[PDB]
This record gives sequence, structure tokens and C-alpha cells, in this order.
Amino acid sequence: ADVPAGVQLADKQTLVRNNGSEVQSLDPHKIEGVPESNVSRDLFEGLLISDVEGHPSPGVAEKWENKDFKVWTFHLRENAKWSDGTPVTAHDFVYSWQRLADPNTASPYASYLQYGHIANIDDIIAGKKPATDLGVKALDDHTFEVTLSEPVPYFYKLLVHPSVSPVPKSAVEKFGDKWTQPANIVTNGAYKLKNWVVNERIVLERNPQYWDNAKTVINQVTYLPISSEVTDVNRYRSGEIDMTYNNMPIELFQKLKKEIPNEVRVDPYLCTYYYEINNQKAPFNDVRVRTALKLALDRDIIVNKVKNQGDLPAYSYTPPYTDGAKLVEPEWFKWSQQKRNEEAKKLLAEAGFTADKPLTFDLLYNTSDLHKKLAIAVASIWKKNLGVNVNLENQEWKTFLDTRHQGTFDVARAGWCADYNEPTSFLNTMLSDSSNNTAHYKSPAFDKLIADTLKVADDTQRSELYAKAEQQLDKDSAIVPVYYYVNARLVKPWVGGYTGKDPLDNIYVKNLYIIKH
Repeated sequence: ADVPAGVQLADKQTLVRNNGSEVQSLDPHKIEGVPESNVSRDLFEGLLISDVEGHPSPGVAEKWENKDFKVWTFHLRENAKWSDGTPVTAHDFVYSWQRLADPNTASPYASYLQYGHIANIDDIIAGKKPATDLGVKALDDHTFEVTLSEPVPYFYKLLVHPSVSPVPKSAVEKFGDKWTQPANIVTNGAYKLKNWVVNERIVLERNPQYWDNAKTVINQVTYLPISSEVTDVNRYRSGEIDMTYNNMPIELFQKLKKEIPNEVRVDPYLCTYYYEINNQKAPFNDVRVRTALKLALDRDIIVNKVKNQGDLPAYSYTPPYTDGAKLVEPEWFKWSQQKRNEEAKKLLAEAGFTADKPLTFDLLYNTSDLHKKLAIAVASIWKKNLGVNVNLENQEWKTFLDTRHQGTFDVARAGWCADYNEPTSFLNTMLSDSSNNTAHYKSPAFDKLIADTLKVADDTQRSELYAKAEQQLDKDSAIVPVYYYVNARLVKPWVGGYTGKDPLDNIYVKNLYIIKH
């Protein structure tokens, strides 16, 4: 952490955080969502970490270079150590990334290397080559080299994610999957595991072997698993929790910002809330109907009267504050609501749907209060501005996902959050063979612009093709964007070091400190 001149430190440097949900795994190769990544970033550290603005900086790797964006060479600092005091080497990274790639590890994030274009990854993931053919290699103990099959100019931007952090070979071979038990585990991040009582709490304490330990200030952090937003706020207001989880109860929120306005922290966040349209299902396969739904939704109401938390009305999929985005607001976004509604109604009438023979479709959302309150306000805004008939259907999270992949829905509620701060985090999900394309958006013009970003070396010219990819999605009206999330949470005023400036929200407890209070 960097403690400001003049700040007085409390004598107990301990922190309590709400992590919104139990963590299933501490194994980098097995984690999947935000709760597990939160804990993972205090325990393990990969080549690069996110700074205060959410830009890659030095983590294990003290410097790196590339030759054509296709060979990458990371110089690892010499004092990086595991908590048993042994060195972190390049060998740990060669091992780790091979274990992430192996189909037998079945990592939820094995595909993250395919975003990087590591040589032979596709053959590895299909089982056609052994994992030891990945193009990674240890030139010596302190020099790791990654060979790609295509230039990927922003490949370093991916290396902050927890999946690409190293795992200790020694403990992996020897304990197999028991390696992450409090007696076997060995970590290389600022913190180490003191205690893990499942569904109750995870307690980390400083790792004195961490290379940057002289700056760590908090000695112990507790992540709780409170899945109820209300209870989060209450326990926080009782003084047991210093920093809630980032989902704020709509109702409660309004009270909280009246009553404890300096502790309500609201900052931009790299997630977009949208309604995904099933692009392959008539009559949603007609671009005029998709446009109509895009145009008549009134984002203002949603964001300023239903939600009212500072979210920004969206007009694209990638959020405009993504690093490397230079988007243009489309013309339709400036029109008034009335002009939008008049045009949407004309578009529907052309496709054969009027007040007398309305579009009627289902609006699928995953069971939850936020989404249901959104789905209701949206069903009603659409009924009034456009004369359609919308039926609300809710499914449980796993059925919901499976229904979206299967393509048996009309319109669905959806959210996407970047894993790294670069537009292809969002845009790769609409590539026509993507695995995350649950809009069933198939567009060769879109796929070609994205492929061209790999061949452009200038960042500003790269950011021009991303803008065109966004304008192509907009023209196809593949989805309906609603808003860009804000990251809202309660943070005690004695929690120093919280800037709210990293739009990924990659908080490292090593950077906070408790102010005397």
C-alpha cells in the first residue's frame, strides 16, 4: 500500500470484506466467478497485476518485451517467492499454463489461452497434442517466453487474470487436489491462507515471503460469504464489515445515500447490462424488429427511475471507458424518445405487426429481484411505446444459461463483464464461432473486423477497428444495450487506499490500510 504522509494507522490492521457468496475453489485453474477471483488475487500473483487505474503493471514479471507481438519474453524478478520461501521461477509458469491447457484439468478458463493464441493451444484443447507442446518455455529460472501463433499486440493485457497465475508444482504433484487445503497450500501473493471454514469465512494473513511485503500493511483479511444484499448492508452498519460486496439493494440504496453519503462509493465498472435477442429465431431474425426493440426501450427511466444508482445509459456493448475503446454514439441515441418510438412502430408495421396484430414474445430472466424489477419495468415500457405483448418467464441460473445456449428463447436478460481491460474482452463473445455467443449472432463482416485487429500494430488504429465492430453490432441491432454498470459498495471511511479508479474492480488487499479511528 502507499500510506499518505500524515495518515495515522490504526494499531489493528485487519479487514473484513463481503464476498457475496461461498468460494468453491482456491485453485486458480478451477475458479470461475467474481467471488473466487477476489480471494485469488490476494493469494496468487501472476506475471502482471492491475494498477490503480486498471492498467497492467509489474507483478512477478519486472519487465517484458515482444518481437512482433508474437514472441513475448518476461523477465521475472529474482526475489519473488512462494510462502514456503522457495523461488517463483519460469518453471512454475511453464507448468501452470500447461496444467491450465490440459483437457484433463477441465479448467473453466482453459479457453482464456485461446484468446491469447499461444502456439498449439487449439490442438491441445482438442486432445491432439500433449500439453507439453504449448508454446511456453523457461529460458532459465527467471525468463519466461511465450510464443504465439498470430501477433496479439495486447497479449500482456490478459495476464492480470487469476487463471494465468502460477500454481506451486511441488504441492500440485504431491497432494493432487488436496493442495489447496490449509496444510498443503503454498502461495506467492501478498497473503496466505490462515483459515477456510466453508460457507462461513475465509481468513488470509500476510505472506512475509511476498516480494513486496514491506509495503503490505493489512495483516489479516476476512472474506465472508453473505449472499443477501440487505444483510450485507446491515452487518456493515453494525460495524462487523468494512467493505460490502458490490451489489446494492435498490430500495436500501436511496436511504444509504441520504444517511451515510461519504461511505457510498460508486464508480464506473466494466460490465454492460443488455437484453440479448435470439438472432436466429423468427421474427427476431428480421433486423427491423430487432431495431424496433432497441429504439423503443427508454434507458432513462430504467437507469434514473427504476434503478437510480448512477448507471449510464448504454448505446453499445463494450463500455466506452474500456481502455482502448474510442466509440461513436450512434445517431439514434441522440433522438428524442418520441422520434425513437415513432420509428420503431413504423419498423414493426413494415414487418407485419401492428396494434391490431402485435408482436408478442417472451422475456426470459434468471430468478432474482433486480432482474425481475428490470424485466417488469421493461415489459411495461415496451407495451406502452411499441404496443407489443411481452410475457415474463424466470428460470434458475443453470437452466437459464442452458436455455440461452440452446437458443430456445426470444429475448433474454444478460450481463457481460470484462476479464481484462481491452475491447476484445467484450467483442470476442460476438464472434460467430464463439462459445459465449448466446445471441446467435453470425456476422462475417463483424468477424473480419475483429480478425483485422490482430494485424494492426498501432493502438489508435486498433481502436478504430473496435469502433467499427461496435458500429456493425449496432447496425445489426444484435442486442439491446441498457446500461453500463457502476461499481457501488459501502466502504468504511477508515479504509484507506480505495480509489474506485480500476474499472475491472481488481482490488488487492495489499494496497489498502486501516486509518486510525
